[PDB]
Amino acid sequence: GGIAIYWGQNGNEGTLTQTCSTRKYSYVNIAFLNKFGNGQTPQINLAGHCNPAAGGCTIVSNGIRSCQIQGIKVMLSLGGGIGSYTLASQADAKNVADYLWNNFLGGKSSSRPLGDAVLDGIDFDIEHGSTLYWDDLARYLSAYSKQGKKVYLTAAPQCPFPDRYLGTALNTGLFDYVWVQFYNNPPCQYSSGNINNIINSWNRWTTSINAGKIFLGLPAAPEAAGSGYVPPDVLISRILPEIKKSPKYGGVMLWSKFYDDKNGYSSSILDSV
Ligand SMILES: CC(=O)N[C@H]1[C@H](O[C@H]2[C@@H](O)[C@@H](NC(C)=O)[C@H](O[C@H]3[C@H](O)[C@H]4N=C(N(C)C)O[C@H]4[C@@H]3CO)O[C@@H]2CO)O[C@H](CO)[C@@H](O)[C@H]1O
Repeated sequence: GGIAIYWGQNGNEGTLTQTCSTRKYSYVNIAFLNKFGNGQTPQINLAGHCNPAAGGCTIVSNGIRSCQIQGIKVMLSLGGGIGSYTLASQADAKNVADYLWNNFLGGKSSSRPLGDAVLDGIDFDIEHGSTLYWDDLARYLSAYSKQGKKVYLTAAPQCPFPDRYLGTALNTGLFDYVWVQFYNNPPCQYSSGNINNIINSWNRWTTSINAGKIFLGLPAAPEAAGSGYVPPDVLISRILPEIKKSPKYGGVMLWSKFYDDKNGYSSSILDSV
């Protein structure tokens, strides 16, 4: 399979263009559109990469195009660990979908935050807030595909199944790729010498939801997460040989570009994925 990487949350991790040029990644998720819903003006946060005011982040379209030209799919990730995002009603789900269509997808807007490039899809990293309406938001985004160009839908649920926030949305069967976060969650992550919890969880995910492909999401360095880091050798010798048996296996997902560079994680596992 391939590696999905998240980019955006550390100004020192390189440009989107550089990130794609590594040839290590097949999917790039831009993190994050962390404020939206409830009448708020949506706002993108890309840490020190750029300031979205006055079109300061439109420069990112150069990288988006550069990635796409190389066959890499680029998604805008909603949510994250920090943010006041939520959906207040089904109407809010519709307003948000329309805003996303016009500002990041095939629609039209005078103030597209990342410029004129058209992103491949939308990634859902909903970690707190409202548990309602994410399925409607997925439906409304998916309907825009009917205009001709596919809007990919991807999701980053946490490993305990089912996910309190994304369970219903994942049940719609609309998601193309689901990179489950097998960390920061004791009952379903790796712990020294024990791979049972992670495998058992992987089995639940791959047999329970209908999505195109499911990915094993991991922290790329011990600093990238509170818990659940898996040393490369253990992944390669014990985990991959098992999870690759599933026909739904798509690859591995890592948080994040910054930590991957520091720890050389994808460099170590690339050919085994
Ligand atoms: C306020 C804001 O939007 N951003 C902050 C930025 O917050 C980052 C960091 O706290 C990240 N922490 C680490 C260790 O990288 C944090 O990463 C979370 C992420 O939200 C979750 N989603 C995933 N996926 C795999 C999808 O994984 C987890 C990881 C933890 O593993 O994300 C927050 C933003 O949500 O912090 C910077 C630097 O301090 C600050 O400038 C500002 O940019």
